[PDB]
Amino acid sequence: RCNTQQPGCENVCYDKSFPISHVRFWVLQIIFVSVPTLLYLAHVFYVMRKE
Amino acid sequence: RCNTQQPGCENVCYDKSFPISHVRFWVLQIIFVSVPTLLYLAHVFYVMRKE
Ligand SMILES: CC(C)CCC[C@@H](C)[C@H]1CC[C@H]2[C@@H]3CC=C4C[C@@H](OC(=O)CCC(=O)O)CC[C@]4(C)[C@H]3CC[C@]12C
Ligand SMILES: CC(C)CCC[C@@H](C)[C@H]1CC[C@H]2[C@@H]3CC=C4C[C@@H](OC(=O)CCC(=O)O)CC[C@]4(C)[C@H]3CC[C@]12C
Ligand SMILES: CCCCCCCCCCCCCC
Ligand SMILES: CCCCCCCCCCCCCC
Repeated sequence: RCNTQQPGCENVCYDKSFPISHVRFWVLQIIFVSVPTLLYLAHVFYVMRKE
Repeated sequence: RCNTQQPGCENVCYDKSFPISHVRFWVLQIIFVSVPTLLYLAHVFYVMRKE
């Protein structure tokens, strides 16, 4: 909430204050941190099949 | 009118903008300008009665 009667001020002020939410930032962080292990697991699986 | 949700801001802002209204200022001005002639008329009336 904001103290004003001007329509649209709340939207822009919220956007400026929070360009991106913390939760989604952390979701992206964990996904990026986790993907390399998945890649390594897939590579090891295929290598084991070939061997 | 003012653009805000704060209660009491309109009262103080109006008071600051207009410490005194123009109409009442002009009423005071004309009364002050006119009183001396009334005083002179009364003085002349009493002097004429005495004479
Ligand atoms: C926690 C770990 C120790 C066990 C749980 C994960 C594994 C079971 C993962 C590691 C790599 C995965 C594989 C990596 C890639 C593929 C993608 C996908 O490949 C396809 O068939 C693509 C579809 C197509 O061929 O058109 C099917 C699942 C599979 C075999 C995955 C099956 C599950 C695997 C073996
Ligand atoms: C525009 C001009 C030319 C004419 C119109 C005004 C006059 C009629 C004025 C000028 C001075 C005035 C006088 C000035 C003072 C007094 C106050 C007052 O005096 C009292 O009797 C006070 C009461 C008391 O004695 O206890 C009565 C009206 C009177 C005589 C006024 C009556 C009307 C007068 C004569
Ligand atoms: C979004 C991707 C970021 C870069 C990830 C780098 C992963 C490196 C390990 C890949 C191992 C698989 C080799 C075949
Ligand atoms: C509020 C009063 C302001 C001063 C007025 C001055 C008037 C002068 C004339 C008086 C004449 C009567 C003499 C008896």
